[PDB]
Amino acid sequence: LVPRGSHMVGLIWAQATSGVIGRGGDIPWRLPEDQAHFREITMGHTIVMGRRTWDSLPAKVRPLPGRRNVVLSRQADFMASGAEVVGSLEEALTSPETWVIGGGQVYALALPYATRCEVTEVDIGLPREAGDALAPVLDETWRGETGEWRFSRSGLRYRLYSYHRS
Ligand SMILES: NC(=O)c1ccc[n+]([C@@H]2O[C@H](COP(=O)([O-])OP(=O)(O)OC[C@H]3O[C@@H](n4cnc5c(N)ncnc54)[C@H](OP(=O)(O)O)[C@@H]3O)[C@@H](O)[C@H]2O)c1
Ligand SMILES: CCc1nc(N)nc(N)c1OCCCOc1ccccc1CCC(=O)O
Repeated sequence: LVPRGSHMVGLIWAQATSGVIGRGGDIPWRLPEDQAHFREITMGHTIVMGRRTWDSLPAKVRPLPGRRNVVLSRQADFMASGAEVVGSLEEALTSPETWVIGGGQVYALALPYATRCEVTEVDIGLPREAGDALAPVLDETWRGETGEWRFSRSGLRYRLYSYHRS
């Protein structure tokens, strides 16, 4: 689907229905169903994340296994064992296909370059609070399909969106 001379940038995230994606250095829900989805989309690929998202990764999956982990930071001395640290968005997006995997800051920055968004919406009414990381806002140029609600094993509802643009 992607010619090898191109540079497809895609964003992938999970959000509460309020747009909250992050809080207290973590994701404020647990959803193995979403974890599986995230892996299906990103496995084998270059993935790009902000330094705080690197910090947020559970120790057991830092770096995220089976993927080329790229961490954006302005700290030259940052230690991200098993990953590479780059100081600019430009050096981060050199692969023919890249998945930007968080967090709020990096989604916001990368969106203008992006032509795919893979979104999980969790049916949880978490009000927005000072300091929360939020999902980026998609304008009218985006289009795609909204999947049906499904219950997770725990009875938490979720659904998937698959957006793209030209
Ligand atoms: N629900 C989801 O899908 C999802 C996914 C991922 C993360 N999260 C959550 O989101 C939160 C983190 O998001 P966040 O917005 O706070 O932080 P972030 O985007 O992960 O990372 C921010 C950092 O990235 C670096 N950075 C940003 N722009 C840069 C640029 N142009 N060049 C170089 N470096 C740059 C800076 O690091 P330095 O400060 O080191 O310079 C900055 O502090 C956490 O709560 C996490 O759990 C949620
Ligand atoms: C699974 C959370 C998640 N879900 C979606 N749809 N997009 C993300 N960018 C995302 O965040 C990716 C970074 C945080 O990753 C995790 C956070 C908690 C548990 C497991 C994982 C990823 C597990 C893995 O991919 O090996």
